[PDB]
Amino acid sequence: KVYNDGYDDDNYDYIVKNGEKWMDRYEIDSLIGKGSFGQVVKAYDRVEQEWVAIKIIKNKKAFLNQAQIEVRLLELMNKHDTEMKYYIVHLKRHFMFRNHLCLVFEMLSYNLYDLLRNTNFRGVSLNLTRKFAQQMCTALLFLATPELSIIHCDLKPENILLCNPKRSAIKIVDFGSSCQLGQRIYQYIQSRFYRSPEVLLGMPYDLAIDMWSLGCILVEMHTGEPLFSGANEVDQMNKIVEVLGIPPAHILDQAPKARKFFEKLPDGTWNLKKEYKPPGTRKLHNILGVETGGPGGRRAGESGHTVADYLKFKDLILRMLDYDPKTRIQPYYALQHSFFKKT
Ligand SMILES: CN(C)c1nccc(-c2cnn3ncccc23)n1
Repeated sequence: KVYNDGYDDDNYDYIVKNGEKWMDRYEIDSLIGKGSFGQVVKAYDRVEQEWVAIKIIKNKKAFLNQAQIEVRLLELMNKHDTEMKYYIVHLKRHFMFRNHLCLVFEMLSYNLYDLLRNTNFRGVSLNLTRKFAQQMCTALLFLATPELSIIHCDLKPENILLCNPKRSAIKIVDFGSSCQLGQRIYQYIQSRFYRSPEVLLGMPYDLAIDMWSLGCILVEMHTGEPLFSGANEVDQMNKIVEVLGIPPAHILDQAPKARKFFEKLPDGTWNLKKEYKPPGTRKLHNILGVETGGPGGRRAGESGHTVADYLKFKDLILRMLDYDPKTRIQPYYALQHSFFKKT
């Protein structure tokens, strides 16, 4: 059985060969990442005399077209940040090779899920969480500039990569599921643990969905575990409610999917449909360990983890987890918050 004249496997992927030369330019070294889209290889660019990462898209029309959207968004973004100061991965060029679209990037290190694994799922320090938070908010401020207006739509630890294994600098990757404010098309978006209430409820959405995901990500980076680990959409909404209470009535009264999760009382108030902790009783104050030595008590007696530090982090996270997307904190104001260092 032969796929793509022998070049592909039965998964639509290119069969990588160590040392292969492409186009009198690139020498392929080895596989360094993989996912639903295809593969990422380390390769030497002999023209520019540098190592690069090549994202080799599957040879299949749905995967090709997803990547063509990504290329257009990257070309728009990189063009408005030629100094590469806004924390988005740099697309150098693209080409078609043996029926695969190939995207050439600067080469990065480990992703933030890999980093959590390296902590044995116990979390990184509050100081490193703060560095990651400040860079992510800067990236979201850039995506919100009007000529872009880009919603990433799939933020999670595995889509944030370190630049270098010994340093805190990061870049955001994977714009294949992204869209622009003026061209919103998708009803079903965001990976479940990081999915915003407005999406769960079938309501209109905007760039605020990415700020919701960021709040969830930052808690998990410090505790080691996902904040809201639902098995399905009903479980996901119930896990959100355990921490944050019943959503406001002004929201539920306008939500097409309200009755998937809630019921309206004669009061006019809303409650859950019929095992969970009562609404709002799983306090973020206790998940973080504000007054009890951090997650698991493991930060007791460590510098950089005072009660005061934890109260500032809690305040910022609760603003990122506002149920109302009109009042949820926006990137400009997140960057001004006293959790961040002045200079
Ligand atoms: C080391 N690696 C893995 C790497 N290095 C540079 C860039 C990328 C990269 C660019 N887009 N995507 N999308 C999805 C997953 C990875 C990437 N990966």
